[PDB]
This record gives sequence, C-alpha cells and structure tokens, in this order.
Amino acid sequence: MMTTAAITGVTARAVITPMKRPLRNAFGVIDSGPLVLIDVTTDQGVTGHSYLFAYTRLALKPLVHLVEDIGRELAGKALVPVDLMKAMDAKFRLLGWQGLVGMAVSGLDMAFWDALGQLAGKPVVELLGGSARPIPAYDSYGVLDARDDERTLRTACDEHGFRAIKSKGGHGDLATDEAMIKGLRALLGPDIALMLDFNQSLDPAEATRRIARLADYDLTWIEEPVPQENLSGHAAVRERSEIPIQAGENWWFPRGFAEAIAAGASDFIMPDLMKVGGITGWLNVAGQADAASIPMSSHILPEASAHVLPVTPTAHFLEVLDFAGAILTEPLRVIDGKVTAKGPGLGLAWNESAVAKYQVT
Amino acid sequence: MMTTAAITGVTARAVITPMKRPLRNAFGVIDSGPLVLIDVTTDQGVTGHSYLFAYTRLALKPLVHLVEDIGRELAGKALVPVDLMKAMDAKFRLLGWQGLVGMAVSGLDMAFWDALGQLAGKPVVELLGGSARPIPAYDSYGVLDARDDERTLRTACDEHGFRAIKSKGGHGDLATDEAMIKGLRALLGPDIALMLDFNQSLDPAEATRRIARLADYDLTWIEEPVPQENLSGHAAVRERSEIPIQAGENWWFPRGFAEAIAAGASDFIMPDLMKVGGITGWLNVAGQADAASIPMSSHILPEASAHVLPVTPTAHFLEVLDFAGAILTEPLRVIDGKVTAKGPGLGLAWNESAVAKYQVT
Ligand SMILES: O=C(O)[C@@H](O)c1ccccc1
Ligand SMILES: O=C(O)[C@@H](O)c1ccccc1
Ligand SMILES: [Mg+2]
Ligand SMILES: [Mg+2]
Repeated sequence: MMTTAAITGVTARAVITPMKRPLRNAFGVIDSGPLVLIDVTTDQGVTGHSYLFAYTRLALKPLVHLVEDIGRELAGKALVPVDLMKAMDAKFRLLGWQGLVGMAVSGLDMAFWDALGQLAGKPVVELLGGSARPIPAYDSYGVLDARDDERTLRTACDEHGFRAIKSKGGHGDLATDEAMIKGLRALLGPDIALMLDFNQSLDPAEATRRIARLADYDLTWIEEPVPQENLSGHAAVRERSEIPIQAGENWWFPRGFAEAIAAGASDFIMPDLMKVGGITGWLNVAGQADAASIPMSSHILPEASAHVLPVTPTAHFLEVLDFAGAILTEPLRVIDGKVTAKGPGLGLAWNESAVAKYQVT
Repeated sequence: MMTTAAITGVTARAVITPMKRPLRNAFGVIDSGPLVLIDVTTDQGVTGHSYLFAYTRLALKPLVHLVEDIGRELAGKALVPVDLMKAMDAKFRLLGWQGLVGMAVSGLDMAFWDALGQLAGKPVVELLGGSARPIPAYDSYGVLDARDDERTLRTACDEHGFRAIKSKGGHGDLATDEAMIKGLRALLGPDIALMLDFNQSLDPAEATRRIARLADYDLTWIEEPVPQENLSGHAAVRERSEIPIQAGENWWFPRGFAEAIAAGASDFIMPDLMKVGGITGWLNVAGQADAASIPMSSHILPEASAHVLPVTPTAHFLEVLDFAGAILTEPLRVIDGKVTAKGPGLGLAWNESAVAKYQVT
C-alpha cells in the first residue's frame, strides 16, 4: 500500500548441475544440466528468483550477459510485470526477441513475479487469483526400454504415484519405436498413460506413417513429430492422426502461439515458461487455449509451472523433469502423481553452497 | 579438384562504426552502427569474410561468443555450405536457432560462401550460376522532411541516380505521416518510387486506416505495418490494402518464410541474409517466392545481397543503407541507381587499421 517496490539491480550466474537421474538418449546419457540463475534485487528487502534451463553450455555466457544487460536498464523502474514486459517488447522489436533474448526476457518476468509474491508473503498462484491445487503430472524420460528399465518405472508409478510416463523416439527406425512402445504397454498395463516425444525428428509423411502404426498402443499424445517451426507440417500430421498431437515447447511468446493455433498445428500445447514470455505470456496463451479448447500442459520449469496451471482454464499435465533440484533449497515434490505449488512467490531459493560448488564462469 | 578445402578456425570481433550518413528517427540520430566481423580460416590460404549488423551493442558480445563457439566445433570439417548448414540445424534444433543464434549461423554461411569464391577467384554470383548484373536499388532513410531534407534527396536522385526512396513513419499520428508523404511526393515528382516503412509500429486496424489515407500518393509499398511475428495481422492488412505490403526483414530461415507465405502475409518480401539463413537459406526462399509470384528484395547487407539477387527469379530491389563502409577495403558503389556485385567471393575485405580504430571489446 505504501508504494510500489522498485528494481535496484539484477544478477545472473551459470551452473552446470548433476541430474537427480541421468536420462539416456540414443547416443548417451545427459547427467549435466546447464542453468542460469536470476536475481532481481528490489528496494524492499526482497530479491526475486528464477532460473532458466539453457540446453547447452554454449548458451551460458550469452544468457548471463543478456539478463544482466537488460536488467541494468531496468534499475529504478517500478516493479510492474505488465509494464515491464511492454518495455522489453519495445526494446527488442527490431533486433527480435525470439531465441536467447526471449529466454532472458521470460526469465526476468518470472523473477519479477516471484519478488511480488515474496513481498506479499504469498505464492504467485494466489497473486494470480487461484490456489495451489495439486496438478496431475507425468514423468519424463529419454529412450526407455521395458526390460532394462522396469526397475525405475515400477518406482515412479508405485511410490511417487505417477499415472503417466513420457518416453522419446524417432532416433531410429519404426521397428525400434514400435518394440519400445510394445514393451512399455505390456509392462505397465492399460491404466498408465504413455506419451511419445519424437523431438522434431521426423518429416510429415514419416510422422504420419509411424503414428498409424502406433495407434493400437493407446498413446496419450505424440509430441513434436516434426520441426517446431514447421506449423503447416504439424497441422498436416494432426489432420491425418488418430493420436492427439502435442507441441509448443519451442514456440515464442503469445504471438507465436496465436499463429500456431491459427494454423491448427496441434491438439494439445505445452508452452515453456522460458519461451512463452514468463508468467505474463503464459497467462495470455491460457486465454487463447481456452478459446480454442486446447488442453494446456507445461514443459519443464516444474516449480513455476505449478503456479500458473491452477489458473489455466484448460490445464492438462505438469511435466516432471528435474534439473534445478541440486541447487534449490527446496527441490520439487511429487505426491501421488501430482505437484502442488510452493510459496512464497515461486518458491525458488538458492542453496548457495550448492551454487558455489556448481557455478561455471 | 585436388581436395575440398577444410575449416581450420573461426574468429569474430565487435566494432562500432560511424555511419557515412547519420539517419534520424523521431527521437534522434543514429550515427553508430554495431557490427560483428567474421573470419573463417581455411587450410588453403584463404580466410572467408562476412559481417553482421547487430542492431544494438548489447548484442555484440553474445554474437562474438556464439560465432566463435560454433566455429570451433567446425574446425576439421570440409567446407561444404549445404552440409554445414544441415549440421548447424541439427545442433540447435532443441535450443532453437531463431534470434542471436540464427544470426551466428547465417553469418557463418556467408563466410563459407565467401571463402569458396575466393578459393576460385570468382564472385559468389558466378558460383551460383549467374552473373553480376546491375540491380535496381533504393535509398533508405529515417524520418524524412521535404523542406529540411531537399538537399540530400536531390543528391541521391541526381548524382547517384536513385529512382526510389524509402522513409519511415508510424512514430506519430496520421497527420504527420501524411504531411511527410505529401511533401516528399510534391518535391520529388511522380517519377520517383516512394516506400514507407512503419517499422512494426501499428496494429492491424490502425495500419488499415493510415494506408487508405496514403493511397493517393502513389506509394511503392508499405513496410511492416505491424509486428513482424503477427503474420495473421499482416495478412489482414494486406487483404484490405490498396498498396503493396512488404515485410520479411525479421523472419527466420526458409521455414519462417514458408509459414508467412502460407499465411499470405505480404505482397512483397525482403529477407535479411542474417535472418533467412545466409546465402544457402536465401536461395531456398528464392524458389518459394518464385512459386508464390512474390517480388523479392533484400534488407541491408547490400554487399552480399548483390550476389544473390542476380539469381533470384523474382528479384526486385536491393536496399541501400551503408553500415560497413568505414571498415571495408572497398565500400559499396551505386552507379545510376543500381548496385553490381563485387568479387572475388563476396568482395568483403577488412580495412584493418579501420577495424583496430573502431573495435569494441
Ligand atoms: O518434451 C520434452 O521434455 C523434451 O522435448 C525435452 C526437451 C528439452 C530437454 C529435455 C527434454
Ligand atoms: O527497412 C529497414 O531498413 C528498416 O526496418 C531498418 C531496420 C533496421 C535498421 C535500419 C532500418
Ligand atoms: Mg518435448
Ligand atoms: Mg524495414
């Protein structure tokens, strides 16, 4: 009530952390996750937190540069996430905010909202006018094998209570995809939802061919069958597909979603908070998905996702893949295959000795 | 014939150069142009050259990082621009190549083609199976005023022989746009083509309103009336517009053009070699534009553009705006309002003392 807090500075650092569980692709395991950690100091005793997953270390320095540079021009500015977005939008209209820039802007938006929650002793979800209801979740893996992996899967379903599993495919031929899926369904029975993520690996005609073959296995969705930019190719797959098509982890801001929806690219979407424009963009897209009747899930950043899904009219699944555990004070918790938001703000605090250990520069 | 050259290293540096002529926007003049200069050393006594215009210094370091990092993984690799593109494509499929990354990849592609021309003593246009025919050009300004600017305009048309001028608008109200355009047409007579660039400043309904008012002035095109990502809004303007709609300077790679064309966003396109994916992407888009019967122009990078326009089936205009003069050995030449390609390769050589003077780090 007294006055709106204001930004006094912004800091970001790189870390390469160990994964709680290495996930293995066709070539090899990934056991390292490169992140960027963002702090937005305010004039009211609160520093806002957020992280980005950066995919490859090659992106660490640029992202740190961009976050810090953008943050600097913001010092002195009132902490109003809507007005700040509009400012960052005007600022990159010509250079363009798709890509690394876009991640910097979304990261900052998350940090902003996080500060606002802290400053109120509330979780963001309550700022957003909803509550931290538990959200059905699914557990995300690389290339699963039924024999070689029965162990970890039993755990996910029985202890953590996961009622849905995602695996990857596409790397090889149709035979491998099918065997992998035949195994999984046999092993897990009919009551577990199985999702298959092709990670953009196919072209539209090949996607159509594989999907027809996999339809007998009761899949919940096929994810990014073709390159993410190829919206017309997604729509073409979607049109012929007996299985719901999921995509969206790689699209940029509300406009990026508007054009994908206009093209009818997918049955389901799963925006990444890093790429859709933070909490502020997410909410915009939530309204679009409501109008288009499209079930909306999240792509990673499970901690913050849990704050927006409860106010997403078409909320679907929260993806669980944990990259930020080892550097958080309070890793993510799944209870009976659901995640519940944690306050205050986004519930993101750094385990500083953890950070110091893993920091790269 | 003996063996295909191979990459041995890649270097990039930042410079902020003075413009041959400061161009003034509504707020103020821009007299500084931030660039990144790219060298790709080969094992055959040739280093490939290319530059990027980086819009804002804030992008200088990230771009240098990205070019050098990407280049490093390429050392040892045979200098085959098609195979190299496909490699950089696989490498960023998940992180995404829109944005800064995309500029790094296009820059590298230009450098590659430049080396290939040098290594043959030829201009790239001849590598591409065409010839360095002169290309009609137009001269690009900021917010012009007829009284206050008659002087520089007389020069452009009379000495350099420019038969086409572009100015900016949108910053203010319709009244200002109209007066500015009424002045220009009165001053330059009916034989000079006038283009108006709104630089994404309007929304679709406002764009429609202004364009209807400006139609009496015989404009050649209206450029980016609305945000570049808003393809559906462009199509909506285009549908109602009596004046050709031009756009494309901000779209990403061939797929980005494919979706814009699929959406019917514009009557004309003008890809930026930095954003369309270098020479290799350009050529792809050239074929798309041919099929869609869309006149294709270039956005800046006038030196390299002059090498691809002669093999672009729907070649239209080459945009002249000079940023790289002060650091080139051979600035750009316009003769009788046309530009002709200069070899060998892309005809890009550094004036090294010039560079040393302007380099930023
Ligand atoms: O859907 C998903 O999570 C995958 O596409 C994915 C993307 C990026 C990192 C890990 C996994
Ligand atoms: O069409 C154009 O050249 C303008 O949009 C423009 C873009 C970027 C820098 C200068 C000018
Ligand atoms: Mg995915
Ligand atoms: Mg323009």
